[PDB]
Amino acid sequence: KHHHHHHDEIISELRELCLNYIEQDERLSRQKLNFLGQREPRMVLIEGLKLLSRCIEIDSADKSGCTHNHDDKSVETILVESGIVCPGLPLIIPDGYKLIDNSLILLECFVRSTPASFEKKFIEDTNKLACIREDLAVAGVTLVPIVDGRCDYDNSFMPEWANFKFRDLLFKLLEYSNQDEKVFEESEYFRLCESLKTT
Amino acid sequence: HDEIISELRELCLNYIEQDERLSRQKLNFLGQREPRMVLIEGLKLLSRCIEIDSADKSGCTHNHDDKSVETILVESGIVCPGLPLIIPDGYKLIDNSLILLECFVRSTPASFEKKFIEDTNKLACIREDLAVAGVTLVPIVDGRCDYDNSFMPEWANFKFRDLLFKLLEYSNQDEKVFEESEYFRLCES
Ligand SMILES: O=C(O)/C(O)=C/C(=O)C1(Cc2ccc(Cl)cc2)CCN(Cc2ccccc2)CC1
Ligand SMILES: [Cl-]
Ligand SMILES: [Cl-]
Ligand SMILES: [Mn+2]
Ligand SMILES: [Mn+2]
Ligand code: NA
Ligand code: NA
Repeated sequence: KHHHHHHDEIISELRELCLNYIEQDERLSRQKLNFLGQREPRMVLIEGLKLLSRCIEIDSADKSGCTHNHDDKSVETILVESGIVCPGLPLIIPDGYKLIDNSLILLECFVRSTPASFEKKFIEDTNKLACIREDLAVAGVTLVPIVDGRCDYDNSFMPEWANFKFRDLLFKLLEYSNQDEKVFEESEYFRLCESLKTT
Repeated sequence: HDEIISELRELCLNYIEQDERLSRQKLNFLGQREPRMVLIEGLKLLSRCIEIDSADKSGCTHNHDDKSVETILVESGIVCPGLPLIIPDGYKLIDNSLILLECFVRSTPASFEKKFIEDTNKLACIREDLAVAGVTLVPIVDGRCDYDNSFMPEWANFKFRDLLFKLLEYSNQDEKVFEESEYFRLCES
């Protein structure tokens, strides 16, 4: 009834935003539910950040004409599920993928907030996909690699204002959580932990 | 994780002697599902074992219900207003002497000495208040260097701690992914 705007209300507002202002796309159902079920501040924070990330990844997949990698399949798994074997193959989990004929589109997306880190991340993700172009070619597959670098957190599943307010509340939860942890590290419980070093 | 919590519960149930003073904290421990809470209640359960041994060795009543000093006195008909809020690991009123006990575990000499002085000061700060009310404080500080206790076999005490430590390890390893991952950038953004 009376809003005092402390951490429990911060968590409750994040849940309202999640429920009522993030589009009801079925690919988001599992992470929304994961988020809504968290009770510990640090865990609300973490799954909240992951929910936001998932909105951006799926947004990228849709705009890039790719299938979003819902279950975090590896490239090997994606291949093996279509009857194609590539056995010497490093671990790569793409944000998106699409096998058309003999062509395998693979998508990496990211958000960076400065030009220097934008460019650095773009190079890293590009090299990441490139290093398996040859193996795929051996197995008869043409790699079509896509790196979608973004400069902000905008996405089609949340209105701009809600996206901003969701991030704003996550930041306030982070501040609370950090203070909660500092207070914990001054408690006897933390001392008893330290002592558990007996092992 | 489930296996870890499941192993911890079996130890709690089968290899901690059934002294009834431990029953409540065992039940508190057994109802925890969340890792951070399992760890805290597990450490409290080990602490209760040590405290009860200490009380039994000091001719004191273990403070099972977390009574305050103020409460302990009232129950014996003694009124002492203004007392700061202190909850002792143990107590006993004999004649006009109130034995108060503080127990602790520390695993280095440096941390041992620091805690010993802290609990000593903690009790000392109400000596005058009690004397005004006609009560002589008998303050006991009992420092332990490990979690050894009369309620558990040494092998079970070690396994219990080993499991709690693995829980703590997993949590530190998790927070090192929130540290190095895309979700970190977002949070520091
Ligand atoms: O450092 C210690 O050895 C120690 O015995 C600590 C405690 O008893 C407190 C923490 C605690 C430690 C162990 C257990 Cl089993 C339960 C609680 C903290 C001090 N107290 C804090 C407090 C003060 C006033 C009112 C309530 C709580 C009580 C709980
Ligand atoms: Cl498609
Ligand atoms: Cl804005
Ligand atoms: Mn205590
Ligand atoms: Mn104590
Ligand atoms: Na499409
Ligand atoms: Na805005």
